[PDB]
This record gives sequence, structure tokens and C-alpha cells, in this order.
Amino acid sequence: QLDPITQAYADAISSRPSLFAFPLPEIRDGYQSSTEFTTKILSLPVGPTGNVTAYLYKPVSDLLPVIAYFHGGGWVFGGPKSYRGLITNLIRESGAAVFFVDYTLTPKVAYPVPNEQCYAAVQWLLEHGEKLGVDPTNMGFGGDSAGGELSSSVSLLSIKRKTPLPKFQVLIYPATDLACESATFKEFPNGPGLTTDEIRFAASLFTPDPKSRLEDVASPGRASDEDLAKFPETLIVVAEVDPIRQQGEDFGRRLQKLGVRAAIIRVLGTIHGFASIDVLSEAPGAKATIELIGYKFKKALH
Amino acid sequence: QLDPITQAYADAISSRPSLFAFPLPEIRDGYQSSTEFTTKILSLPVGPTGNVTAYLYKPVDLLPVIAYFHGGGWVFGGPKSYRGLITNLIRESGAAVFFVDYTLTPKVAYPVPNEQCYAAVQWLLEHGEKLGVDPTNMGFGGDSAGGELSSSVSLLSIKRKTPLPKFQVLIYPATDLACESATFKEFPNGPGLTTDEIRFAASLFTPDPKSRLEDVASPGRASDEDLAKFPETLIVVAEVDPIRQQGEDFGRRLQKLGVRAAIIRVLGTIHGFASIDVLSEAPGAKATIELIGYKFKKALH
Ligand SMILES: COCCOCCOCCOc1ccc(C(C)(C)CC(C)(C)C)cc1
Repeated sequence: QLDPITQAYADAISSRPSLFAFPLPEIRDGYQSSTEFTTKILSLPVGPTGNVTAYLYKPVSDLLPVIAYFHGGGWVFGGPKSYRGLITNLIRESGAAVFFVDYTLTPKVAYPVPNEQCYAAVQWLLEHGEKLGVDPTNMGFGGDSAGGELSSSVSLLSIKRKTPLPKFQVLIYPATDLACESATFKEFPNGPGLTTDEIRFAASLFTPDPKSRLEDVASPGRASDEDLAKFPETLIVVAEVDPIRQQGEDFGRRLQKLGVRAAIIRVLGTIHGFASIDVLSEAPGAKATIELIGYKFKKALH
Repeated sequence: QLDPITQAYADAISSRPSLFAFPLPEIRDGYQSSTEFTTKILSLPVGPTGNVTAYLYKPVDLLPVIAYFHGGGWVFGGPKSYRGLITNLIRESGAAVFFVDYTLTPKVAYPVPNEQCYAAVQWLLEHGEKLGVDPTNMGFGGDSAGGELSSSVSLLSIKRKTPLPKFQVLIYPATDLACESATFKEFPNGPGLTTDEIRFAASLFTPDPKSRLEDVASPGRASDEDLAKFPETLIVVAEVDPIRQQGEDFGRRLQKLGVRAAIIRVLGTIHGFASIDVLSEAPGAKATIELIGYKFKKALH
């Protein structure tokens, strides 16, 4: 069922204790190990905590299109280092700038603070982007896993507050419903790459109050028909062997029914994380869909 | 379950009788109704009938070239009905397309279309350079019945030790003409392609069920040793499609045998989405059509 490269990776980490457990490391972001880009480090004096860290990445040589990217890692891990591979791929394929939001990780904060940090950073980009050489009117959203929850959350908050939506949104195996368990939870309870236990752990740090999980801002899969019908055109990519697979597909079908242009693609033989884990990302299906994502940002953002 | 555009297409034709029935339409290929590429009509003195017609399309040193084998149940299709997909492929891939206009059933039957396609490829390999294309940078593409033909030509290349393409794309392919698979039961008349249409096509192409067991007819049933030598392959499949299982199983089989094989399922769409003009503009269809072209572009150099 799994392709050899993905199977080899799964075998190599079956031996590893899960990192989603106490005590948490104090380093939450690190490198996993040809396209060049510039980096501007931004401390934005905005949002619930008074600061949001953002990195603006631009390809080398009028206004560049820009992808606001919200990284995954279960709201506990990740940052510019661990996502360097995906950011590079996005920049190589899309030709766009990447606005990478380095929001505060759990449990230093909890829902809805990372959501509002991401939302506030986007509002800043909208106002000041032109001065950094990007075109805020040509904006994409991207997010993977927990970042997919954040991407769709920020979209929903934009709809609620009547602030600009991106032209195009990509959700990669997104978490869309933190409250309910879906069919694939049962099908792949610890099926490699992501286990039901890791999911519960991440959800307990990000939304310690289970009642929070029912809110549409936490779980955009539970948003109203009226709000979701206003979503930007969206591409959803899911891994086949993945407890969280059902959430993305159901969310996409829901967008389709409501008249949003939404494409949904299932990649066979791969697992959660294939877009950001270097080893997984070189397998045929993963590699193909990663360049599709970048290619589709290139086509949508002009 | 289907996206609005695809659902509307399915509804608009739900009252129409299947075209896979007698009497057959007298036109077997027509426009669904070029300035982006040139067209050269080639009469190749090859194959069991002594002729194979091929169209060489070139976009605006040597061009990469995609040998394309069209679908239509072996009974229908040709350059006219595939004008939209070919146009898309050329735009997105930037490659030339060698479109094999093989003889349709039942004027001929298996294995003549297979052998026509194989022989047209051998001609391209020998003469491509003088046509301004690079035979060492070749792709295979095929949809549905054409996916049977594409994987059949690959299998024949291996058996006969002739050059393989660098990259192969199978779009909702038929890979096994002998067996009914799980999705036959799940979508027996699920729109776009029905189980009756499947058995109808097979009755003209392979009237003798024993032919269907042959690996050349059904590459999904080829030996491990042959399949392990397949070129790098991307398989794209529609979700609501009786034949969905065949493409997915074939890909899993290539993956296990150590061939680099990607398999992608497009949700909310049906058989034929890559060549039917209306279906091809829906989000999922459109994305995967550009994916296909885009990956030919990246693979062919
Ligand atoms: C009159 O002009 C019509 C020609 O265009 C129709 C064909 O193009 C769309 C593809 O439709 C099909 C439908 C069925 C099939 C077959 C029957 C080959 C599927 C199979 C082998 C799984 C039975 C192939 C293509």
C-alpha cells in the first residue's frame, strides 16, 4: 500500500518515541539536514501578544505575487528551519514571494492566539506589502496539517471581518475539525506518519478546553454554509494513509456543494507530512503534487 | 459527491442513450465544438494493415515528444474529439505530440491497434530527429482505452527490447479487460462510464474472452519481471468511475516492483474528464490536466 521510499521512512521511525509528549523540547524548530531567495526578518508589532514574527522570502531577480504560508507541526513544532525545503520548492515552482508566519507555539499560547497572530500578520502584509516589493492584491494562502487549520481559519476570519481574501488557497492534509473524529481515525489509528494519540495530544495543547473545538474559528469545517460559500478558490491535497484524510476531503466536498471552486486530490501510497518532510517529499506522488501546488500558485497569482 | 460542473454535465446527458450500442454513429470521430501549433499528417507504411496514420503537432534544439494514444473505447476517437486535450497537453508540456490515429474497432480488433501503436512508436524513434523532435526525450500518454494502449506499447517494448519512453502518463486507464474489479460494483452505471459500456467496448476489441487474459491486451496482468522494467509512470484516476480500481491497483503493483510510480485520485469527477471539454474546465480536472502537462515538461529533458 505504501510506496518503497515512504515505507522505508515509516520503518526507520517506527523505532522512535513520539515527539508529541512531555517534556517538550525548548528547541521547536530545526533543519532536517539550488534555488536562492532573499530573507527579510520582520517583527510585526501587531496581534494578541503585541508581536508576530514573520519572514518575507523573495526569489532573486514589478511587484511579486506573495504566498502567506502557515506551517504545520501540530501547533507545537515547526518554523522557518524545518520548513526550509518546502519554502524553497514553493519559491522555485511558484516564482512568488513567501510570507512565512512564525506564530507562537503551544503551550506558550493556546487557541485562538496563533489564529489571530496569523490573521494580524496578513492584515499587516495587506497594508505594507507594497513597500516590501510584493503585491498584496495578488495573494495566496498555503498551510499544511495544523497550518491548514490556520489557513482556513484566517480565511474564515477575513470573511467575518470583511477584510481581503487571497486569490487562491492551498490546504495540504489540513486539520479542519478538532472536535469530531472521522472514519479514517478508525482506519489508520496509528498508521504511520501520524497517530490518533499524537492528534489528541496536539489538540489538547492547542484547544485544552474541548468546547473550543466546536467553534468555527477553531474548526473551519464546522463553519456555516453562508460563510464557507465565500471561501476563496481552494486546492486540497490529502495523503491516502492518514487518520486526518477524511477531514480534508469532507471539507472540500462541502466547498464544492456551496459553489466554491475547489479541487480535491488524494495521493496514493503516502502519509501525513509528505509535503514538508524532505525524505517523503522526493517520492513520486509527493514530488508531483508539491510542484503542482507551486505551479498552481504561479498560474493563479497574476 | 460530484462537483457542480461535473454534476450538471451528468444531468444534461442522463436522458441520452449510450453511444456504445448498435447501430453505431456513422461518424466515429468529430469535434466537440490550429494557431498554437503546426500539424503534419503522416502516413506510416507500418503495422499489420500496412498503414498507420499519425499526426505530429509542434508548439511554437530538438523538441521533446509525447506519443499519445487516445481513448474512446477502441471504437471512437481521433484528432478531432481530442483537439481540446492535445491543445492543453501541448500548451502545458511545451512538447511535440505524436498522436497515433490507429484503426478503430470493429474494422480491426485486438491486437491490431496495439501493434499499430507500437509500430508507429518504432517509426518515430528512427525518424523523429529529421522531424525536429528528440526520440531520446519521449513521453507516453493515454486515456482510458488509450491507457490500455500506452501500457501495452510499454509492455511490448520490454518484451521486444526496444527503447522505452522517459515518462508515461495513464489517465483513468483500462489495465485489465478480463476481470471486474471492486469499483465495477460501486459505480455500475455511475455517470461518465457504465459497466455495460465497458463490456460493449471489450466485445468489439476483444470478442474472445481468452484474448483478455493476454498480457499485451491487459498489461495489469503482465508478469512481475516485465512490469518491473516499466518506465516512470504517473497514473491519474477519477473518483466516480467503474474503472477507477484498475488504475490504482496497476500503480500499486508498479510501486511494489520498484518502478517509480505516482497515483492520484481526483475527487468529485468522472471518467472522461481529461478530454471532454465541459468536464475539463472543472477545478480538479483542470488542475490535473495541467499537472500532466507540467510533469511531461519536467521529465522530458
Ligand atoms: C462520437 O464521438 C465520441 C468520441 O468521444 C468519446 C470518447 O472520449 C471520451 C472517453 O470516453 C470513453 C468511454 C469508455 C472508454 C472505455 C470503454 C475504453 C473504458 C474501458 C476500457 C474501461 C472499458 C474509453 C473512453
